[PDB]
Amino acid sequence: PVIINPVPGLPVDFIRGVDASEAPWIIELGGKYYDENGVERDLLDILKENGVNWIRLRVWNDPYDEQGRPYGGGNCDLPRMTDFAAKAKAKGFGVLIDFHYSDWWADPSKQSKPKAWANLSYPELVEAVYNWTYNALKYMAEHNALPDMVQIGNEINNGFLWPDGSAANWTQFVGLLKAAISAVKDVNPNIKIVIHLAGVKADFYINFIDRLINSGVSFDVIAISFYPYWHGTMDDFRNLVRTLVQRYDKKILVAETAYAWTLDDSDGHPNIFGSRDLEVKGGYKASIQGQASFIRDLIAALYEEGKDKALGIFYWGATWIPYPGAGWKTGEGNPWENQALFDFNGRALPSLKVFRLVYE
Ligand SMILES: [Ca+2]
Ligand SMILES: [Cl-]
Repeated sequence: PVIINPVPGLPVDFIRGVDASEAPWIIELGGKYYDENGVERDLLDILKENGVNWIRLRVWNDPYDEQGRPYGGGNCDLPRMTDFAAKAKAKGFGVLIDFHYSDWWADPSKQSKPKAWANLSYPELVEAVYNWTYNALKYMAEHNALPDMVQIGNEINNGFLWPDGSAANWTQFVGLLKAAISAVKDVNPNIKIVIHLAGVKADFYINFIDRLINSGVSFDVIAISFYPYWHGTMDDFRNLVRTLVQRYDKKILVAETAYAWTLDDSDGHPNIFGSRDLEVKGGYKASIQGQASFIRDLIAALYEEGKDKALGIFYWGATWIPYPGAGWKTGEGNPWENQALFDFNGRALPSLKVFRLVYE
């Protein structure tokens, strides 16, 4: 029962993607996904028929401890992530791989160097990011899972691989950033490079990207993490986009975004989207309709301003349904299930058709 306006002039090759990084782990535990009718189907088939054409997957180097026990949060190591990307690309999907260059979660508040990279000197570290990235993408290419797009680090606002690439050390930061890129192009120079940033502070994007472009860092896409309840209003997003299309001749992408289809909880583990508090920040209400309205408007806002540089969006945590063992951390539960595009029973929400109903 979801009402939605079409987006006039929206290209058929527009990136209407989702981040399904947690899905592979969920399926291994016995988690099941159901289509609009509520019958059990292949997840990728459910996404495709709903209009999703791209898949985004994060990759951690070694999300396990010295005892072999997994960290959690999907346990997104290269072998498990590559197997899903292979099946997705086999089903026609486009693939964006997000190398966090960390053993676990990375964002502008934490950018841990992997356990084996921790005490490598800077020169040895440059040799590490290159050789790992090269072999990483060489691994995916052979399982027929070469990603169309690569994302050098996740939300690298304050840099990555701290402290050696802590943005403060801009010179070293650029060396490591370039080193990874050199690796990607050596595997295939038609793979597109994605620089991912969080927030919609336009004046920061200017300062950061200008210094990046001037440093010789070659990339194709400027990716954005936009969570309205954190980063600002729809208008704040509009101002960022138009500022990027005028100042830069590069593509504009939303690497991460999400909203709440409900406020309830399923597994007893409190969610990030918890109270009506975040609901007044987002400007949209926490219903299945409110979720869909936000997504359609984000696609519209991006294209109406992005013009021919508008690339598309990825809905983050789309497949993160509540399931025992598939929490955000080993031993803990799910804080995101009320922001997925599936309900607690694993059934596709009627707002999943937003990636298809934006057309006409
Ligand atoms: Ca929960
Ligand atoms: Cl430096």
